[PDB]
Amino acid sequence: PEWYKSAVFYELSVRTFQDGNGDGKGDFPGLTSRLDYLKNLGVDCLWLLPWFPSPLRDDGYDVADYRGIHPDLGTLDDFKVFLREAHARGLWVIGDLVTNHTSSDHPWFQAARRGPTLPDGSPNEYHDYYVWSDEGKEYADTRIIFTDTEVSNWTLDEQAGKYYWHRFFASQPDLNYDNPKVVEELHGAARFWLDLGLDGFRVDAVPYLIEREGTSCENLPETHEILKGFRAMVDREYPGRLLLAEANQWPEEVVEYFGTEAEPEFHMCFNFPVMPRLYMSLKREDTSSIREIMGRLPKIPSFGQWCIFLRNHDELTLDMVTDDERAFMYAAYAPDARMKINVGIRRRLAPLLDNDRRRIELLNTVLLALPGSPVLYYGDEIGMGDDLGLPDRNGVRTPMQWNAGTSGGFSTAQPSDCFFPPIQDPVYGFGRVNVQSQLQDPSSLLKWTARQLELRRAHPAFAHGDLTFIETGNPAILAFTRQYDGETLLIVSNFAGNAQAGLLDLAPFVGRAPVTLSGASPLPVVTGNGQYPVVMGKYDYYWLRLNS
Amino acid sequence: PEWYKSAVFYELSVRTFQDGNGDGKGDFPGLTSRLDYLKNLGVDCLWLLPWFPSPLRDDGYDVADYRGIHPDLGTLDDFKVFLREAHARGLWVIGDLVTNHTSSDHPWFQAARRGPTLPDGSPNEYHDYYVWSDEGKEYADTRIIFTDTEVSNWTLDEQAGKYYWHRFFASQPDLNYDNPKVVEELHGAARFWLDLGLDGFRVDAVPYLIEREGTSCENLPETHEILKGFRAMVDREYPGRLLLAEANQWPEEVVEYFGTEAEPEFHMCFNFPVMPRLYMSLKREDTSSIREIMGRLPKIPSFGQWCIFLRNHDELTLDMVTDDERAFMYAAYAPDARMKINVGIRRRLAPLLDNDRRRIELLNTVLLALPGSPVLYYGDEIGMGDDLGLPDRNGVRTPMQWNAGTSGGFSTAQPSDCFFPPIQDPVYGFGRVNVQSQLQDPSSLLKWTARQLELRRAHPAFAHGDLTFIETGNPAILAFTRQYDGETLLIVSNFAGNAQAGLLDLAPFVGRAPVTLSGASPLPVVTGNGQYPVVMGKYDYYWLRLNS
Ligand SMILES: OCC1=C[C@H](N[C@H]2C[C@H](CO)[C@@H](O)[C@H](O)[C@H]2O)[C@H](O)[C@@H](O)[C@@H]1O
Ligand SMILES: OCC1=C[C@H](N[C@H]2C[C@H](CO)[C@@H](O)[C@H](O)[C@H]2O)[C@H](O)[C@@H](O)[C@@H]1O
Ligand SMILES: [Ca+2]
Ligand SMILES: [Ca+2]
Ligand SMILES: [Mg+2]
Ligand SMILES: [Mg+2]
Repeated sequence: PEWYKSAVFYELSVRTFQDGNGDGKGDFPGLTSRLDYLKNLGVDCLWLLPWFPSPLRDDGYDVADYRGIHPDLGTLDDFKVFLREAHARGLWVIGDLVTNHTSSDHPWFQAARRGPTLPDGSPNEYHDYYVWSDEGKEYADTRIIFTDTEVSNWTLDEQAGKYYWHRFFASQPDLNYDNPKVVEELHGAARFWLDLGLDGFRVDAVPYLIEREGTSCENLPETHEILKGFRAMVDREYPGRLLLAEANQWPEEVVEYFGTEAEPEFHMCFNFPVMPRLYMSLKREDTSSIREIMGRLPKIPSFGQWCIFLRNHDELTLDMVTDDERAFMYAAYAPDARMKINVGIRRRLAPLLDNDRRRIELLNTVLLALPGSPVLYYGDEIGMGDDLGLPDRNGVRTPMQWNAGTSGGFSTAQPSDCFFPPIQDPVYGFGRVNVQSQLQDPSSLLKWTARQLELRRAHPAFAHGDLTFIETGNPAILAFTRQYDGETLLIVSNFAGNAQAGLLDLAPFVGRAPVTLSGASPLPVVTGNGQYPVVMGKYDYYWLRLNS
Repeated sequence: PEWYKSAVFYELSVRTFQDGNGDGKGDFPGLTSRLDYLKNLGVDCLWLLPWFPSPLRDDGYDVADYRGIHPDLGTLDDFKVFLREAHARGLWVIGDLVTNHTSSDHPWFQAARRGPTLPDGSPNEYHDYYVWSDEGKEYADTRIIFTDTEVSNWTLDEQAGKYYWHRFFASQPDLNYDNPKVVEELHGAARFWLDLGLDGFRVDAVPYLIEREGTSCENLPETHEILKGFRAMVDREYPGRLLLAEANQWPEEVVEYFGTEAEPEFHMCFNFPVMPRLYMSLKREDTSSIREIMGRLPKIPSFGQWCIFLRNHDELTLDMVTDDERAFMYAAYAPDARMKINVGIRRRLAPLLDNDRRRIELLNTVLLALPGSPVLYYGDEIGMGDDLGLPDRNGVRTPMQWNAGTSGGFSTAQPSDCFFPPIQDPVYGFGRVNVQSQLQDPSSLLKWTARQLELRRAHPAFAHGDLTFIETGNPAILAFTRQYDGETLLIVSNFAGNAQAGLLDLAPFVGRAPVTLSGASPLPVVTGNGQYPVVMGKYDYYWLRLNS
């Protein structure tokens, strides 16, 4: 099969991971020094947030040059050396392709706002790069994404005298993708990095490329064709690279981003519909939500794989849940209004689970045992908390915490001088939550996370198995099998805080023994009617095999 | 009933708990300022390690003045104030009475050593306070406890000219209890503290009082009878106080230290025979050692109550298990030679369990659910580690870890100036492990423990119930009931690192509905012949009730 199908992914931000020269910013040499770490954890492919020159208004998703390295993070040599030293270790690396928009400080915009007519009278070929309107009345009936900041998806440019369009911050003018010169500048931006050896892109904000009037301007088939043309160029020019979509849309609409067998689009997408069901089901001791939204997912192509995640650099998004669902989410996971942002909760994973490692472990095992390829957000694998005194979503992006030295060992500059303050609260601060500690601690979240990844590696059904939900008698208990190449897994997991009892329907499996995936320990043989009786301690996970 | 039967005991050392005067040593002023900690923890009775004047060759168990407060710890007034504030919050306090032996520096033995005849030719009355020998040949066939230090239980005195006897350190000469003056001196020491309001006494080395030729000089009748008389005086003169006995022997002999109902000895003794079976049976993943040793223990008198304990200030003793059992514990729990001292392992509860909170929690609940009154060891409730760079058994008597301020909050002194050094390693040090942090962490081991005690509070069957073991068919799984005043509690614990199944023998309970003590989640009604199927995750504890 495909390398992205069997790979464990790991999301990190170069500016925040490790600083080698001591200027308080994470740099590519620093990150290179830490690849030994990531490889021993069980990681297969690093995914790097945008590393491109940028004013960092949206932390570098406001790209100001797709073809250089941001000075903060070192040089192109620094980048080149990093990607080598990662490939010599068997890590794949992918980047972030900011395709929907560019910064207002891009040299494209800085020209487009001059007017459709240059001084001499010629047409300014760059004004057509971004979308403009004279009154700003167009594409209404359209949803605003960063409502806490932005009143209007249009903004007036004091020098272009028109309104430009932006699905996110005012400083990120949307790119006119009706202009086939823009599909080529983008095809070029991707080519430049694939030419350097890069193993793929996560493509950011794909639903929002094209905007048609009388529609929502999300998931337009005009948009999907542009993507198709991208996978076209990647499939022809650079075989085997990985295109990963971030599509947070309803079950049906998201699978459209895989394209079809005939007409490929993305290799994997983020399973954004399950992640909130994971959380909201944990507080309800009801696994029904998980099972519903999973049924609603249409089969994806052969080449496609899902990408399971718990958290990321962004808020816990809550805009593809029902109105009762999102209100529940706020009441169980956002007690402080400071924790709300743009329809979502902006908290790290451990703080979301009240630092309960029984819970942190349980969600992480679901994340491994669901069909897809898991992605761990950096720091979560050692239990990092957040800092909601920081603006926007930066609260979950504080510096990695390697030890209890100066600035958690992320930099030799004082914590006041690191790009984001290294957490030092008495519960999640780096005096308590740091990699050094957890490699000496025989039973740390870090040793646990790595050992679990080792277990999953030992069972390809986790990567390539099918998914069959097994009835239990108990909504707090979520059971499913995974079959692939003869081996059948049975993943039973308690989503409740105290002992739960359950009656599993292993009727298909009468005669077979469940044995633990670790310890090689057999339970009783499935017998008679196959109603398998089971008790579960709080927040437990049973990883089992069914032999023959 | 009597108060000790419902008490939660908490063992601490005044020299190492809280320094209230900057000098690097804990003191009674300091300890007094932390009593609201203990009250709020759910602690009933404080057992204070020896507070008496001492050269501290054996941490103060080598007493030099049974009637003072060691200057390191403050003054008799500071003691009376502590004892008044402790009682004010409903805490009981018991001291440590060191009957078997005094310090070399004690006035008595300093007088004894002058010889039988004083320079004026009259008898020296203080010579017979201690046991002397002209050649050291007597009481052969005796064992040495401090095997790593003392090569014989006789030591020649350079002045006295003869050999004096000592079951422990040669700077701890044994007192001579065939001398009636000595038995009175002991009662006078007891009266002095009972009179101050002390609620009772843990008694040291009770089995080693009387030595007789041809015997082990252990558990001798002549000893027990001196112990009956001690109880006799306390029941007559100071009704209600507590005599608690440190009798680490085999099950038959341990229970003799309660006396009979006609002839009472101690109110409670430590359950030494069960302690090492728990650790052993966690490693072996087989709990038949527990059921076995626990079952060789005879019924004990009405007034009698066991004191269950996981660790203490001493080493984990292995002088009371088989040679084979003792080798397994070394290979299981002492990989570095440094961890062995004197037929035992000198490690803290968390290191012993490789800092796994699941296994800490399992053994903690089995301490709270076995029949007896449980005693905690200070710091084991936050996960404090050990410091085996310290001589003897001081590596587990490091300062309390209060905050991550100076020296763990134990002292405003620098750590290099405190009596034992506050632990600072990456895993167990006070930047990661301390009380203030665990008060703000929602799921800290400190809170976990408070709650588990608070939960045991609501179910007297723990404190007072009988104990009925229930067969399981999986030696991994331990199962037993507690029955008291109608409530039938079913406790089932998994001592294996993976999922385990079992067939509990709930025949005596058919028609009863097991629900969980916490939240009352129900498990199937016991039907049929009462062979209840159960499954368990690793290190799982089900605390259930069965109604009617
Ligand atoms: O509505 C779906 C989402 C996409 C958005 N995520 C991308 C949008 C932006 C591209 O400029 C960027 O701020 C964000 O980091 C990207 O991951 C949004 O900010 C999230 O809150 C949300 O989960
Ligand atoms: O075998 C029983 C024991 C009794 C002994 N405990 C008392 C002996 C000493 C009395 O002076 C003292 O060192 C120890 O703290 C007391 O609790 C011994 O030191 C222990 O290691 C051992 O477990
Ligand atoms: Ca657009
Ligand atoms: Ca003696
Ligand atoms: Mg830098
Ligand atoms: Mg002091």
